[PDB]
Amino acid sequence: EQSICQARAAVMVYDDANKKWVPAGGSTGFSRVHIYHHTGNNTFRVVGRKIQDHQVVINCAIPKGLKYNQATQTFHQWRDARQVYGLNFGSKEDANVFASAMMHALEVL
Ligand SMILES: CC(=O)N[C@@H](Cc1ccccc1Cl)C(=O)N1CCC[C@]12C=C[C@@H]1CC[C@@H](C(=O)N3CC[C@@H]4C=C[C@H]5CC[C@H](C(=O)O)N5C(=O)[C@H]43)N1C2=O
Repeated sequence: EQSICQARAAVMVYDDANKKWVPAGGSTGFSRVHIYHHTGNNTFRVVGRKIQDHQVVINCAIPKGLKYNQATQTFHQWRDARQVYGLNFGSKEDANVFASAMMHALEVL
């Protein structure tokens, strides 16, 4: 598996019951978020690790046809059959790096 981008973001998951964003993995803070490319079957996953303690806070597939929503220049989100994910980027450049790679992945799936 090959990293096609690295971006700084606080990884959030939406608490449907309480209608509130909560930190992925339970601990507030920024992570290094990759998109990893598995070339063997041309699959991509979002994998993010907290800068402080290396905890994996997100590890989710990127399916063909995903709707990736750029709500703001620093807050992007998407949904799967179970959860809603949100990335609160540390900078506009980080959001741009990540969005570029996500859009690339969705084009070649
Ligand atoms: C129908 C639907 O699911 N729509 C999604 C967006 C979306 C559109 C298209 C494809 C996928 C997605 Cl996830 C949607 O809007 N969702 C699902 C999570 C809850 C939310 C529905 C309503 C609210 C409106 C506010 C927005 C939201 O949560 N925002 C806007 C960007 C803003 C930026 C940062 C974060 C953290 C600070 C603040 C907060 O949560 O207090 N916040 C937000 O308020 C974020 N919201 C959402 O993101």
